[PDB]
Amino acid sequence: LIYTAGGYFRQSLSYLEAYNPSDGTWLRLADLQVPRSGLAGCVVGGLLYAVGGRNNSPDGNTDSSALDCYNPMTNQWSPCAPMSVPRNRIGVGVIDGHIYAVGGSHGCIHHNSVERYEPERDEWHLVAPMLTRRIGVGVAVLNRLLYAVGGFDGTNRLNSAECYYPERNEWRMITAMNTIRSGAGVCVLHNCIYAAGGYDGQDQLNSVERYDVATATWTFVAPMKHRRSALGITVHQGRIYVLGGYDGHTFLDSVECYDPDTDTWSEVTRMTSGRSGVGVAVTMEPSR
Repeated sequence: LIYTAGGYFRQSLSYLEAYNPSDGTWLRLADLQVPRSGLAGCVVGGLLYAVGGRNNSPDGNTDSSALDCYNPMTNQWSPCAPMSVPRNRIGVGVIDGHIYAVGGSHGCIHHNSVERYEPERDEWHLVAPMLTRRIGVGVAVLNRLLYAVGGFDGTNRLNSAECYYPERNEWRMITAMNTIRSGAGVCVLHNCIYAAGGYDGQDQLNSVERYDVATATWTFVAPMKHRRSALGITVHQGRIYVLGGYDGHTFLDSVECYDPDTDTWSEVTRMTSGRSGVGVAVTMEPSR
């Protein structure tokens, strides 16, 4: 199932909902312990992690360093050790069962710091910082290398991308994207990095481009039907899914699906309510 956690819809949300592309249903599961937007989601050992974000509440507005773990067999949330700093609009990737938290903002601070979480010791450790300060950064893992793509450094929005080598603990600039994108959806489908949508400081985008390591080249593909920034993205059964986002007017509930064989996008469902800044990931059904 495609799990969506958190998000924003005039205030941060606590929703955890799970979509079934066969069933078309949305399953309502345990609420997050704290409402959060600008977070990221991932899966390690079948467990669904919610990372970073921010609590935008009618009574406060605090960035989040929290890491929380959801178990679909118990349908329950459990807190993990937090990151060194709060990271709103974070990017995350998974290498060797370790969670890399990348960039994000804390108030006025735009991080280049990166840290790594070990699920089997509940510990975080800081790694080498990025060459760039990046919030709204897309993160993807390809051949066990970490890619930070696009974002916002506090002054300019970025089309640049860089690659982290875990065992040499350093970052290396790579070829830049064709388009400046902050808050894009960045995933890995088959053997290519995908960057879809985002915001370039003027317009929300529907364009989609994919990076081939063998050519070190970004190439456009079919654009989505709806321009959207701060969208959720994931890969389910060899197809790309993008969820919600903001198009300058509305927080979208549209969910689009990209088939690479056809190079076509299609709307497959609506979320129960429009939202942006969700964390999205795929893991097994719940139980009981």
